[PDB]
Amino acid sequence: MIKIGAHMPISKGFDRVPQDTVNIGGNSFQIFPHNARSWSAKLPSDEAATKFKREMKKHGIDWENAFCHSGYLINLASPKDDIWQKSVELLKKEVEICRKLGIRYLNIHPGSHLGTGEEEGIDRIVRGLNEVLNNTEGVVILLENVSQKGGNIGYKLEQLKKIRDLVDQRDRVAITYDTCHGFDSGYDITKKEGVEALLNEIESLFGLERLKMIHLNDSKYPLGAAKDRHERIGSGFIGEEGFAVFFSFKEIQEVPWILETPGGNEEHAEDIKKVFEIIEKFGIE
Ligand SMILES: [Mg+2]
Ligand SMILES: [Mn+2]
Ligand SMILES: [Mn+2]
Ligand SMILES: [Zn+2]
Repeated sequence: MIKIGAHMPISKGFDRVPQDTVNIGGNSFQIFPHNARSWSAKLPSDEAATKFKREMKKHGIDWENAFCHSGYLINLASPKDDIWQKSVELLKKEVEICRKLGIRYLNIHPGSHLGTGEEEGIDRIVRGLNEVLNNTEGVVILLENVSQKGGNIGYKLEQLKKIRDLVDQRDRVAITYDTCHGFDSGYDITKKEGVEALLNEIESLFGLERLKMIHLNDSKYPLGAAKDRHERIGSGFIGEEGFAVFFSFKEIQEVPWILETPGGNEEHAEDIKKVFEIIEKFGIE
């Protein structure tokens, strides 16, 4: 029923990810596309990509439940042309990594304008997305909501809509909702009226079909804190009671839930168990 997993390490190879996912009790995952520390990234070898696909098949992982997260360096809103250009080129490479692996989705944070203006930053993001999308095929870019820190763009869903609606290939732009980033920004999923408002907002701005992933993160801080410090499920200010409200909506259950909570595979296995404990304890249908 539930589509759930975690951000998984790739350091031992992409092909380990399907088994590792099953081993933590998941049926979905997110991975980085590389471990580059600068502006160039290698492709997986032919052998590595084939082995990954083989393991995906062996473990029966639904390809609609497998996601890449773009690297930490890319910033399509940067007012520094160096950074903008290098970001565009690395994002193209990340799309090609996804395409080689068969991954259908590449999730990005829109960017930060570093205090040079939301409108101008949105236009730079759009320009960058057009350069990437118009020179690649297949892969859909997911825009993730973020916290309101520095010059970040995307702390309100309206900002994601402004970007998406300007991109040429808007069918290749969809949305990821991160519960911690959202909670930081005033999206109060701890009350049913807050979840209803969130869903109404998604439906109006994008259509619900565009919600492709939820990043399921508790928060170390209260509603509105703008801190971006994730917490283990049930251990933060969203809490067991808040997640029970969020989980109760069928619209939410339809979308994969990907943990980005503190820790590694073992903590994530515990968090998946906690999610099911919450569903059971609160009698969620
Ligand atoms: Mg070789
Ligand atoms: Mn996230
Ligand atoms: Mn975060
Ligand atoms: Zn993210």
